[PDB]
Amino acid sequence: AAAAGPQVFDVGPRYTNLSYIGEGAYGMVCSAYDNLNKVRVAIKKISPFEHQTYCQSTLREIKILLRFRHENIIGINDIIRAPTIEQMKDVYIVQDLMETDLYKLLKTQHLSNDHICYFLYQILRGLKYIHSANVLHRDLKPSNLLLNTTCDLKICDFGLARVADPDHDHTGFLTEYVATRWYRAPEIMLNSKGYTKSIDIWSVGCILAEMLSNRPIFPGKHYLDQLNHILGILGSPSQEDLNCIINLKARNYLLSLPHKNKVPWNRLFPNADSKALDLLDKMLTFNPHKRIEVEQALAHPYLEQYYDPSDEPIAEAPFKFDMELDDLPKEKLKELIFEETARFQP
Repeated sequence: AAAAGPQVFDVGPRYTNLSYIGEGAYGMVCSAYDNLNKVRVAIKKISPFEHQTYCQSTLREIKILLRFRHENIIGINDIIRAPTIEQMKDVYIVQDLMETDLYKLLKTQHLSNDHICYFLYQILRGLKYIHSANVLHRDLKPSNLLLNTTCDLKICDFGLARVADPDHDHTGFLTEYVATRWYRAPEIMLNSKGYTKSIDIWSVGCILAEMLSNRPIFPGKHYLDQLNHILGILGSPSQEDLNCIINLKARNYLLSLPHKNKVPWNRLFPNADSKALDLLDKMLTFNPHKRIEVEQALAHPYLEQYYDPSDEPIAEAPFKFDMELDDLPKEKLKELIFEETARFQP
């Protein structure tokens, strides 16, 4: 069994010429030469079976990525595991090799307006498909946007993804959340479990702002600081928007804060395209009910060079129902993972 910076990285007769590409979630990542297709590919070794949290993110992701087929969403090309559940200690996920991601790119490169527009287009194109499947990604951020050398973009990391559940979105004030702080919508801190599509649009608005300036727009250090960052730019919410918050504790918290006026987008982003800022405004709307939806965003004038609804496909087979993974033990998740990955066995 071949080794890499060991540790074991054994990917069978198909994948050769390994090179260690750092680490990721639950193990090591390498590129490899794929001998069937004669391309280099990315392979993630996943060892999740000791922790039920890792098992859930692994299963969730596999089920979703195997069902989805879209240009702007990373595919699973192959899955390598032992032929029996008993012998299966690890799973290897094979995906297209993408050179970089938007987090790495923004660390050193200024994007032209043309690049911002095309990246945003592809983010929203992929998101349209996801949302059309009744799925929420829930952790959109620059590092989950993979890029190649020709600017093709693909959304990755569906480990926190869920079937949309707007009827069950309500929760109390200061309910703990798992997804990445700087990209969390204000309602997550107030009254929302993040079970509606509007959570993802907020994250895209954060990403757009980050592309415009190469810095995160709302870099909170903790929970209420995240909200204070947001309120620092958007200003105090209107009485109408406060009235939509029925949660007394959340509403009263907002009423306790000193009044803040809106910081104009064109003062924050003086070099930005005006149409970009108009779209940004509509994505970073405080009230999630008033926030633009994915298809409206696609149709916004900023994206008019690319918008073509006939070439912005939707899912054939949406996930109608809640997957019921939260309430399943490690061992059971491992059995489902085995079944889900059977398709790739010779």
